Amino acid sequence: ADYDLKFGMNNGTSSNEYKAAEMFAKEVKEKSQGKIEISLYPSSQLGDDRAMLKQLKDGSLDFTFAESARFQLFYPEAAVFALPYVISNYNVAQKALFDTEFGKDLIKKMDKDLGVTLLSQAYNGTRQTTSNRAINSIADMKGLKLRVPNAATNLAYAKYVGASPTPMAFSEVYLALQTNAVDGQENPLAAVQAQKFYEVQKFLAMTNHILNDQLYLVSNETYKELPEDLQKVVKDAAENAAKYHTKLFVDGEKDLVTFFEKQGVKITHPDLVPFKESMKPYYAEFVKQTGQKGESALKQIEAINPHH
Ligand SMILES: O=C(CO)N[C@H]1[C@H]([C@H](O)[C@H](O)CO)O[C@](O)(C(=O)O)C[C@@H]1O
Repeated sequence: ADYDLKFGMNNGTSSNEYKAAEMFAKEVKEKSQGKIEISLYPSSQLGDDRAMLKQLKDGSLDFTFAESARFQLFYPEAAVFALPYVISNYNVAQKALFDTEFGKDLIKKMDKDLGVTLLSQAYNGTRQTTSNRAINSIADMKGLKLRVPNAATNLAYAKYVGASPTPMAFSEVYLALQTNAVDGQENPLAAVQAQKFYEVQKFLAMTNHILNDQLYLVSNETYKELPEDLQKVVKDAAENAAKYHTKLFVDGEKDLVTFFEKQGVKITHPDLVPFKESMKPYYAEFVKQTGQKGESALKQIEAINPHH
């Protein structure tokens, strides 16, 4: 094609993210009259999200996904998006990114500093905790060998609830669980399904601890080369795909508990009051480390009403 573009993904081929990326690619090919073709590179074949964000920066990869919270790697205050239990729901995630001074500034910095244009935002689910033994209460977290991604907010979730975290890339998790090198992991329901973690985890606890969005990102080096009509094709396709993407997650949060029960998983509902209480010293540490910018981002987010 005139523009042979590439979309790198950490997710695998059986995921919502992949389905939405397929929709995006098909729409772009059609509405560009075949001038743009977007090939898909899932399963972290190009590296993880941190790696793929670097590839968009240097222009060697055209599209990828990232969470708003992942930008805490560059702007520590952006950890606010994944401080456990701070963002209430997707409604708050959307307004936090687009409708706060903090979020509007973050989007500008991603462009100026990091070489990426934000095309759209989707919902990527609320993280829950799977394990090889029941989590009936916060006590069951104590000493649980909990795999986390290489992200400070997930490490802190594990630490503060009393678990023993082991960081590793998404691709390594299934084997870690299978072999009982670790006892559990935490991810939205849809990822537990996509990765078949349910094959290797007998229990699922509704910890409801971190809310993931998902950003459709394009390399500035690629977006600038597209004539403006093709920029619009890409943007409009990203927005259409993000709505579809969110709906896949919303619907699965209704449908997946019955799916996991049919696969033999036992679902628990621990009292979340002590989970939330346990984060109070973490929020204090966040404010100490990130200073007024962090206090301000928290204030801006805590002001958002979660009811549509
Ligand atoms: O790579 C991306 C891009 O948004 N997100 C990944 C996501 C992300 O890297 C973490 O939430 C940290 O921001 O981590 C996981 O949930 C995981 O490793 O458990 C996989 C998910 O695909």
